Amino acid sequence: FLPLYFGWFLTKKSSETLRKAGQVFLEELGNHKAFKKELRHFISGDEKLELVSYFGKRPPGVLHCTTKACDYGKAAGAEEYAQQEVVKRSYGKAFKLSISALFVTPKTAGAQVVLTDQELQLWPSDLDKPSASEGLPPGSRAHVTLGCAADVQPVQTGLDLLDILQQVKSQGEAVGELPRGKLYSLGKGRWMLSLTKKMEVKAIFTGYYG
Ligand SMILES: [Cl-]
Ligand SMILES: [Cl-]
Repeated sequence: FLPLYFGWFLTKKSSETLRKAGQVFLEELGNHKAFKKELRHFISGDEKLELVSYFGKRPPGVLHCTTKACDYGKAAGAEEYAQQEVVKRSYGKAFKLSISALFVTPKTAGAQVVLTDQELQLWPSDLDKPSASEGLPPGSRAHVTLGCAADVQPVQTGLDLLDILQQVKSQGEAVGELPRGKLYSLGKGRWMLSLTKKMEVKAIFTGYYG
């Protein structure tokens, strides 16, 4: 049968680099003037919110960028995906993932991945498309999950990214400057840190089993 899901799994060095950059982002963001102002939109609670604790559910080991969730063949289009020539040829193969930004929402915290044309060939085209993936180029959903809220599923991270990229589609001024780049407030608890320099992480395309 098929793996739980295919994707690019970052090396140990790469994962810790991206992970630590994610922690710094949550710490810096939670301290920023603009975020403390929009706490009412980020949280309908009830005085500083520690975002690193908020996104308490983090990936236990190495970070990864998902391509296609298969659930051992139980997912729609799973069989059709794994039997592609490029998928079979790319299995166990080395890739560099380009991180363009870090983003935060009331549900998830993650990193936007800008896939190359070679890597876009590995992105699935199953018919059941998220409606937020429309008007945007394919592979826009590509991401690395950094953290989730208690009752949130990691699948949500992609949905949040697509929802964010619909807003940007463009935009106005940045509301602040962080050491790595410009910070944008997209409203409704949504934040995007556009990196001045895009991070490059090495990863291996393969299949993960439970
Ligand atoms: Cl790690
Ligand atoms: Cl997409």
